[PDB]
Amino acid sequence: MQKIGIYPGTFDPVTNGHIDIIHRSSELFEKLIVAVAHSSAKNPMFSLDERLKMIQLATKSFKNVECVAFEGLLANLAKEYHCKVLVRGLRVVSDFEYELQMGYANKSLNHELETLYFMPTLQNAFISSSIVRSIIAHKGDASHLVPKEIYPLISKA
Amino acid sequence: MQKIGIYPGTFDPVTNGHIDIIHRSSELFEKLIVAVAHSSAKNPMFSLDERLKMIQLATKSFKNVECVAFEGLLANLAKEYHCKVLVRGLRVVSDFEYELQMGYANKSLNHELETLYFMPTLQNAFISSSIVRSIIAHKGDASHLVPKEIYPLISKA
Amino acid sequence: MQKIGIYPGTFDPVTNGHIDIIHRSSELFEKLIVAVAHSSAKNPMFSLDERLKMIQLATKSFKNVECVAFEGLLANLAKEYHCKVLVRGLRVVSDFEYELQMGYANKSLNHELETLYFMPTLQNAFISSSIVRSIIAHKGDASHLVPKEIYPLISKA
Amino acid sequence: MQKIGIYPGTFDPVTNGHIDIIHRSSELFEKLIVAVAHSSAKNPMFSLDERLKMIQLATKSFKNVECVAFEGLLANLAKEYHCKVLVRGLRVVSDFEYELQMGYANKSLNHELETLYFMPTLQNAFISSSIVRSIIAHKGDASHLVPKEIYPLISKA
Amino acid sequence: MQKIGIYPGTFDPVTNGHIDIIHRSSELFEKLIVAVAHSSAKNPMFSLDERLKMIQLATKSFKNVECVAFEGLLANLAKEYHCKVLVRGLRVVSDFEYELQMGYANKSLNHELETLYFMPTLQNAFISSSIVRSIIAHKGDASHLVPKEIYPLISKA
Amino acid sequence: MQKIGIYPGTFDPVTNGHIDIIHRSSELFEKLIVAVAHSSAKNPMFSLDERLKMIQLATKSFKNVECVAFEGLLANLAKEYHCKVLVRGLRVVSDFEYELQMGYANKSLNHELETLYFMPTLQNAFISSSIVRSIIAHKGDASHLVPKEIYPLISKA
Ligand SMILES: CC(C)(COP(=O)(O)O)[C@@H](O)C(=O)NCCC(=O)NCCS
Ligand SMILES: CC(C)(COP(=O)(O)O)[C@@H](O)C(=O)NCCC(=O)NCCS
Ligand SMILES: CC(C)(COP(=O)(O)O)[C@@H](O)C(=O)NCCC(=O)NCCS
Repeated sequence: MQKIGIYPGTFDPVTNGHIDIIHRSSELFEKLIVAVAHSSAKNPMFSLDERLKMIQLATKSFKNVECVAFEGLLANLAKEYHCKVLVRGLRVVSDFEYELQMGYANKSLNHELETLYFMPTLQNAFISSSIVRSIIAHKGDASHLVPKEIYPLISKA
Repeated sequence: MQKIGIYPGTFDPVTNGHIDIIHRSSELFEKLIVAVAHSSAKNPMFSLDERLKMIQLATKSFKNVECVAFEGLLANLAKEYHCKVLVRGLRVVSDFEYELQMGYANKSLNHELETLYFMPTLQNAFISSSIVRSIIAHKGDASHLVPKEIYPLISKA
Repeated sequence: MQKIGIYPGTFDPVTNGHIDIIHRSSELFEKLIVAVAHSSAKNPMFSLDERLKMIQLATKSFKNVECVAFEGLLANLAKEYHCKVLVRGLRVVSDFEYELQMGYANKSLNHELETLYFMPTLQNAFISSSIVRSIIAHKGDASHLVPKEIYPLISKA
Repeated sequence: MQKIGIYPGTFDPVTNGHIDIIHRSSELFEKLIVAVAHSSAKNPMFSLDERLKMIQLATKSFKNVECVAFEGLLANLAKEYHCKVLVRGLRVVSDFEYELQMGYANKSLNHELETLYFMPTLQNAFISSSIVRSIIAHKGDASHLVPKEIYPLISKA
Repeated sequence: MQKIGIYPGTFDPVTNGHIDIIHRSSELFEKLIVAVAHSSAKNPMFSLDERLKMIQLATKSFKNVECVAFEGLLANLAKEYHCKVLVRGLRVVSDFEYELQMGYANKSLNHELETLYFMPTLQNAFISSSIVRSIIAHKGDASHLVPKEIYPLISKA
Repeated sequence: MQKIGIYPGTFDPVTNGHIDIIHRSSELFEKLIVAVAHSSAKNPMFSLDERLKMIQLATKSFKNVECVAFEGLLANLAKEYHCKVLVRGLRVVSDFEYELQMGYANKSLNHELETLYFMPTLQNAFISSSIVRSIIAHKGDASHLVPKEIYPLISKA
């Protein structure tokens, strides 16, 4: 169970909230895979290449964290890594019942596959990607909400 | 972080939902402490001594699980165990925002103390101790909702 | 299924919201049983006998409606009436997830027993017995919130 | 009231959850109309023709259930059938207040028109069309979630 | 603080609910600016020109209310008016946590900028723009839900 | 409307969240009445006299703020002050729908009486008196959650 975890996400963009979750989850698992979704259904603000580079840059200081691009079925991705744990983040604005529904769907597709929920720190408890995209989209200062080493990337495009 | 986890609760009484959380959370920590709080102010149906003895019997098969009854603040109890991770369960009828608040209250009181959330099995996602207490008080069949090694007792007193 | 419906409740006291549900649900079943639960553990403001007598008077105009007071599990009461359908009301302040849970708890206890939900009228969508008890305890005007054929009583004791 | 009910939906696709609701509702009403919406505002995964054929196939075993295509105002559709009852389904992931708002909107447009809520069985309480579309879209196995007689249709396109 | 308030919105279209909020808020502030957003992200049913004319017509009877078109960052707009108060409306169907998140985001961008929540009247508590657009889109009667002096405009296009 | 505001509460005890609401709401009204309700039926931890004396000391710096203890219906108390605006606070764990209901209940009882909602500061958005009472009862450090001018007292009795 504790050998490997997968943290799936659009990471559009990576926020301080996401970094808290990568931090706490990487401490518990011998290896954390951060799986960067295509999300085409959602038309993301940042391209996969941008979103992979932001999260790879934001996570250089974690040695057991690997970033992969992924466009498939999470249940299948976990099986190919022999992964028994999906990492998810919970925040004030979470659709909690939707999160539970997703945990039971993923476990129906892969009977080994459990879901574990982490919280960001209190200062980040009201951060959501959607806020950050709104503040970016409206040419506001998002620099307090995202790791400083990726702000140069987001602020542009 | 992986050395010790604390699963705190009133456990009035321990249900099958609680057992799924102990099962799953115990696989992630070298040692799991099940911490049964007096919870005087609540007016628990079962004495603190009955509740400890019920969970003690229901967990006897889990070799790295230890049960303790405590009178104080949970945040101080974790500091005494050098415990950095609280374990909580998430269910359909959880008060999700109150769990978040209690997570941050526990952090503000012990700055090393994160909260992590597991889910019970889908069959048990609809169990609450509060349902279980109604059925017990109206002298109904709760056999299907609690571990059988305790039902000798709740069914009686 | 259409032979008999049971509308269970504490009815402490019966409100205009409850009357809309009895009105609408009684049109769908050949016979509707209004089942007033003791609900000891709750600490109802009105005695079980006062609550039965209030709903009895408030429903006397509905010819296929019958009121009964019961001490036991609702699921067993429905089995005694060969009743397959529980009637419940949905309001703005309903605990929607708890209603769902209680529906499935009632099913797990009596495998023939579905729960169906009606709505009160829009004017009454904002009434709860809990509001009504606050107004009564602070000796205020609840006349607008309950059927007048009971207000002789609640207003007094 | 009990003569006819209408069960409106996109049915994109029909799930085991929808079949539970058609089952329980068809038992209460002398006739159930299943009204298959265009939903163009939502760009449905399956075409009206597919969605009409799936639900007509999934409901052959109910003799008092008719399927019609419909692109209009539910309030007007109910009036043309002299229908006094809209059937809706409630699940763990429901927007409960939105469901109430829709019941009062439909009753404002047609003062005869009441809304009644059914639950699916517990095994189906976490099924939603949106889950099923996600699992389909991601080339996952949705066969446990939809009636077997329509899986051949969905799995393709 | 009490000198000026800003009431931002898409107003797609202006509802009786919005007029209640403009009414109560204009009584508290020496001046209310109603800021009509582009909302392009949302593809609004009515054009900015329509939405500015509806709200300017619906508010002629309030002498301290000004309507402006606005496409920017609310935090910056408030600073240019030296405004310390964002007016927002709360209804049964509100995403309450999202409203709180937006209040803290706007205050992070402008440390002077507080958010104040008004309620519409009870008769309007279930009105939402989204309902009104649905009833319009479905060629239903929305005349009970929007000020009569703007119905001629909406009903057309 | 701007002449007088009433901020009603149990204030058991007054917290830093409450102080932010008094601070912000007092800037908007010529005079703010902090109305401490007996709330017998609740079983407040602090006597009505202790609660008045705590808020009295915590507000002594606010020159237009006056504290009063009352036994009756709030709606009648506002009528006695010729008060048209109730002030309430909104927090992460607020029961948002119950606040709305109580707003409309207060209106139906006093037809001139609107309710307005403020937010505390982000640091205090996660405080509830209920958290504070748990910490006090388990004899823990609540110093960080209440105004220090009261902590002489709560910490003791
Ligand atoms: C008992 C519990 C873990 C909650 O458990 P429950 O939800 O099973 O009742 C919580 O109330 C607790 O920690 N109680 C011990 C005393 C304490 O620390 N209270 C302050 C909480 S911030
Ligand atoms: C009284 C009620 C119908 C709920 O009614 P209420 O919401 O009006 O209090 C429910 O508590 C009930 O069924 N009580 C009787 C005993 C019972 O069956 N309890 C177990 C519920 S699964
Ligand atoms: C005390 C309160 C303001 C709510 O405050 P709280 O949420 O801090 O307990 C409310 O219960 C109240 O107004 N109580 C006084 C009596 C009353 O008017 N009750 C009827 C409410 S419609």
